[PDB]
Amino acid sequence: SKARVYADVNVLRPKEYWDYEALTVQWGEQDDYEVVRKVGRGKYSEVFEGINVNNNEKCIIKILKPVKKKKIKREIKILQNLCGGPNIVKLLDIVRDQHSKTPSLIFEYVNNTDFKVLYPTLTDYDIRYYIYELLKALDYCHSQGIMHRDVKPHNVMIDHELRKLRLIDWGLAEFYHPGKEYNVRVASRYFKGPELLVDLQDYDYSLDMWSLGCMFAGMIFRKEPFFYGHDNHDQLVKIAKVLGTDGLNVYLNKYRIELDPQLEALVGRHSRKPWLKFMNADNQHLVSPEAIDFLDKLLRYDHQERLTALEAMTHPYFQQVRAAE
Ligand SMILES: N#C/C(=C\c1ccc(O)c(O)c1)C(N)=O
Repeated sequence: SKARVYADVNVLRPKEYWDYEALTVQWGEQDDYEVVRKVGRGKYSEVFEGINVNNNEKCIIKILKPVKKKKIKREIKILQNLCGGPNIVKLLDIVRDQHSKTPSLIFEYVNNTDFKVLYPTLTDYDIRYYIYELLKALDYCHSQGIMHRDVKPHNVMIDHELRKLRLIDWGLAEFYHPGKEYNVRVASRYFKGPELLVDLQDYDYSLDMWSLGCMFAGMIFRKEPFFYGHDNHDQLVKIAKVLGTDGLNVYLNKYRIELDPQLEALVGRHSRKPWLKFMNADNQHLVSPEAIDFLDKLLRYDHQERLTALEAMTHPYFQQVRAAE
């Protein structure tokens, strides 16, 4: 399998563009930035609202938990490549504590409203608009040869007053190289594509479009997360209990993957459930024919059949957002 778009971006650029192991970091000044308050955390980082002591402007201090130096240069190299891209978080500086050489990444600050509080607030138009702003970031980073591999609401910062969106936490992002077999232990479980759950390792940018579809279904159906598996086997069962197992079988046969017998028995056999079966009084105002048609074209087993980010942006679901632009 091979990406249908942007497959050659890294082939044609000089090796220094994608050769992140060879990057040499020019370290800033650790004392330029002071922690104000903790803002977030994850397996690999703690994140703080900071202040730039020179201009007194806010910033984000991302202190990286101890990991292999490779993962560090990878995130830095990707952030440098994407800086200036539409709705990509801007890496401002890189610093380290002198005694322990623990590195910190400095970013612009987004006055985010956490999605668990923000999303139930959003109007139908607001959903269209913010998903459109996210699509801009994905099309750009795909066009620059990079897969984010961790799309989820936790990684989309939104200042709802300024209507500003940033795609954050590029610590799992990776360069796309046609034919390369990647680690399927990426993304967060509820947003892993089927390709990750059946150990199809030569995936591509289209993985991010499944994750986006999961996010989007969660928003319009107000079912968060939309596919709620307990572990990685269960997560595929939950998908197959919606898309149907017939579609799963042709996917597996087309890319010549056999499921593990334990996983195969767990999936069983299920007919496809139409998207309207998730509508209720609460989400009804958000579930129009165009939203459904758009969601249907993201959540396909076959990663080659899903919309690209560029195609998604032209879907008639977004026509009113494009017209405002
Ligand atoms: N949280 C948070 C925020 C920013 C951020 C920026 C880059 C990252 O890699 C990251 O994990 C977080 C924020 N509210 O602006």
